[PDB]
Amino acid sequence: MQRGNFRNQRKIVKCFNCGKEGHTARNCRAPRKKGCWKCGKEGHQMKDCTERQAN
Ligand SMILES: [Zn+2]
Ligand SMILES: [Zn+2]
Repeated sequence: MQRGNFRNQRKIVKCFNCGKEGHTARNCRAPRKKGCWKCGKEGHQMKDCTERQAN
């Protein structure tokens, strides 16, 4: 109990994805990066997203 975490005045918060203040990328609503725009899955660009295999 009372593990603690953060506690300081004049906190500085700035997102790494969109660059705006008051939040972090975990809390952000900007489009998800580092993943395909055509299927939504991680680890590739959508030109490597060739026809999908059966099951
Ligand atoms: Zn953001
Ligand atoms: Zn894809």
